[PDB]
Amino acid sequence: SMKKIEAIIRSDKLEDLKAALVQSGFIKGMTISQVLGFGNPTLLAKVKVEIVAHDAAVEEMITTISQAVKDGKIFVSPVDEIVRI
Amino acid sequence: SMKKIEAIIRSDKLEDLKAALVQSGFIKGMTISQVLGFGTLLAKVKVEIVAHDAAVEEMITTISQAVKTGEVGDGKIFVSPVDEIVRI
Amino acid sequence: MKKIEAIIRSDKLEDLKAALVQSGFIKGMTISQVLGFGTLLAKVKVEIVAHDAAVEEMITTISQAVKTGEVGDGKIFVSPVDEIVRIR
Amino acid sequence: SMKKIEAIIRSDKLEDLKAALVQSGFIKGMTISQVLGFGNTPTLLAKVKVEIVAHDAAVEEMITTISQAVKTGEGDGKIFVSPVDEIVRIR
Amino acid sequence: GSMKKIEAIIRSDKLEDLKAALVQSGFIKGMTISQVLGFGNQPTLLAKVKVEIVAHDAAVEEMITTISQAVKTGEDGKIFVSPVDEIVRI
Amino acid sequence: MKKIEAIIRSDKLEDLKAALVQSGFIKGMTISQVLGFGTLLAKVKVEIVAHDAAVEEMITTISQAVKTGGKIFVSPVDEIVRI
Repeated sequence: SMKKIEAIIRSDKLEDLKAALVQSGFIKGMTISQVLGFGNPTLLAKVKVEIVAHDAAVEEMITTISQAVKDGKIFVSPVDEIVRI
Repeated sequence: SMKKIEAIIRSDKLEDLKAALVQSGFIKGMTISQVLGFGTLLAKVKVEIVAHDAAVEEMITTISQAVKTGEVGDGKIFVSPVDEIVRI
Repeated sequence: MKKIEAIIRSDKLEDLKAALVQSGFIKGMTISQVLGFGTLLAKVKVEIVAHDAAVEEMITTISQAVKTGEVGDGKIFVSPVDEIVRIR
Repeated sequence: SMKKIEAIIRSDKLEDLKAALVQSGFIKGMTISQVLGFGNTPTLLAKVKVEIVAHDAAVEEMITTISQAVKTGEGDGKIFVSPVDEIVRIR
Repeated sequence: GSMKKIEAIIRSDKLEDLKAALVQSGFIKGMTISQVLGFGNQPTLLAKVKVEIVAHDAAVEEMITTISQAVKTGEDGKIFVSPVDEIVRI
Repeated sequence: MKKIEAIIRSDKLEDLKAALVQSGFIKGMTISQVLGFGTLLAKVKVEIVAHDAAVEEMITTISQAVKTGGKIFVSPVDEIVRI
């Protein structure tokens, strides 16, 4: 089966994440945008990372994102189907 | 278990939402972006948060209260399953 | 209900809109611009919350409308929605 | 001479602005993006940013088209005119 | 009489500090912000904030001082000032 | 100094980036995505504040990288302060 992985990371770790995913060979699967979050309130500029991966690739992915970036969270959510167009 | 709550809202309701989420103590879990929608071209705000299943009803009602006007298109809230969350 | 997401070529934004206008499905769609990688790429991300019964036709529509000619247009994913609330 | 016309408008005015510029015959000159602004912890606003580059001659008529379409009031927005040294069209 | 546009590209992590410094100065209302991509050298990819404020010519130096102070670590980004011919309120 | 903004076809984003990488100007460049109209268009917008002596080169680099057979605005800058 497939899974959507999303990570909301500190903006300044964009490069390290990019580099980490280049190296693991999974950059092409990654979409990135920039979003607004909050602390304390306080205004935070975050980067949101989206990747749809194989169930089997999930654990490794979380590890590779976590190491690259270590503010942040990663959530995994189910996918019914993918159609590569 | 864990749920993702997403809303598409009137752009003009951003501060009311933000203030309600501050008051409710959930703000740090919320991220926002601005997206294009369609009536007709629309500039909307997309809201995202991940919450305990037990806090879902309180989040829904908090967003709706902060952002409704009497509907000529106030928006939509969707809840979706989350398998896992990792704090880095 | 389901969520339909697609990451498509930026150049295909109009052929998507028009295709979705005609099907009566445009109102459901939200669009954002995001970055992918192939190399740095500018893509469009589409998001639709749809009746389950409409999902095959929506996928078929998005595919014919965007079909790169050739290699790596992008991807359409479907994921579950527990509920949707229409805001007052 | 050429000018850049920028406007920060109410997000709910994007369609009405767009419609007026279709009518005007200028739409193709318009670029839009969505930006954050602030009101009076400050108030967080979600706004629409408008960029059009026009001939000096068309500037007054444009400020007017923009204002008409977008006013309510209490937003409504602001329009800035700035100079442009040159425009190069790529083909 | 004269108006200027003050634009700055800053490190993303300095968003709060700039916000707070502008609130204090009573200048925040004039500011729009958006998130952009920029580049560095090992090219590296950088998340940035683009700041945009239209100000009275006489407030320009203060504004530069304010942004500069709020966002420096050293180095950080840049600020640039350009002319505005007119401003109209809708 | 002058500000150069360029609104370009989205699918030319990489060609332009690597062109500026080569030229040694990449660090001055900011990119975003905007919407235009032709009809709804996803555009890429590029911003760079450049020395006046570099403007001709920049225009040439951008046009040559992006053209297929968009637009670039050059506008004045009163000053730049590096933070």
